[PDB]
Amino acid sequence: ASQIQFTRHASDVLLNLNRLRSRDILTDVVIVVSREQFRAHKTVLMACSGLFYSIFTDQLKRNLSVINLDPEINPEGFNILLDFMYTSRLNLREGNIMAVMATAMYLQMEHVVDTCRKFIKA
Amino acid sequence: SQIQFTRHASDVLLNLNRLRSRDILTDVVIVVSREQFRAHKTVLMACSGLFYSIFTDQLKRNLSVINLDPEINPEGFNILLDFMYTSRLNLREGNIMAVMATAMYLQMEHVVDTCRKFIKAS
Ligand SMILES: CO[C@H]1/C=C/O[C@@]2(C)Oc3c(C)c(O)c4c(c3C2=O)C2=NC3(CCN(CC(C)C)CC3)NC2=C(NC(=O)/C(C)=C\C=C\[C@H](C)[C@H](O)[C@@H](C)[C@@H](O)[C@@H](C)[C@H](OC(C)=O)[C@@H]1C)C4=O
Repeated sequence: ASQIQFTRHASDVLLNLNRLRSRDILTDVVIVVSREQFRAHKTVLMACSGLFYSIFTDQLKRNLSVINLDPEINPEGFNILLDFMYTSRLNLREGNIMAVMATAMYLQMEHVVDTCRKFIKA
Repeated sequence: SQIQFTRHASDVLLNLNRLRSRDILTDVVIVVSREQFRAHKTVLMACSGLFYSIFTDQLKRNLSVINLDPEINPEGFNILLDFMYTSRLNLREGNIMAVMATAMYLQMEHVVDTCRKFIKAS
């Protein structure tokens, strides 16, 4: 009896999820940041973000197809964090470092916060 | 941005598996013989060519129940489902032929290749 672990499977799935997202397949939510719209899978959001996890665990909010993020959240930093959720890659530049950390703190992605803090420190 | 955080994909899959066991946002029942397996369509689709084709056909895309072909055995399907959500494929001499046959059906060819090696080791 063997329990075989496939070590790039998790990477393969997340990659596929991203492919479904870029074709807009089975995306079941629109996140509204200021007034820009991002389509996403609820399940991915919850799997990465303490905020979205909190929200969608509420059996009431669970079938909401629209979510209005707080208005201090800028769309640029959100889009970067959405890309990270889906790619495990974080586009960090001096120009965006601050908007990314604030958005991450807000989404409760604390490992993203702490790599932003590590970045800050050239 | 050159750096990827490979464990992230693993966190993501770990949390999707959590949602599944809590039955949060599961949106399909897969029916295998007379056995029901709750799941998320996105995850099935990201893991199986067959599921990708089913959930991408508009006549099938919007049903909460999907029946697999009658020949498919429930023990085999349960192992593949666990694999999709954990990356671990649990093979036993008691389950192997049905896992192979079920993985072939689901067009999961790397899992098929690993079953053949186990039978050769057995
Ligand atoms: C890593 O990704 C692979 C599958 C993952 O696994 C699955 C389970 O998750 C998927 C995800 C998340 C997807 O988004 C698609 C598919 C699958 C899976 O199957 C597809 N699967 C088929 C569905 C069933 N058969 C086809 C047959 C029955 C007609 C197999 C593929 N088509 C598929 C699609 N779209 C298309 O075909 C279209 C509109 C265009 C394709 C253009 C080129 C030709 C490709 O892009 C090529 C350069 C390469 O990228 C793919 C061929 C790649 O294959 C690999 C590993 O080289 C898959 C996308 C998809 O968008």
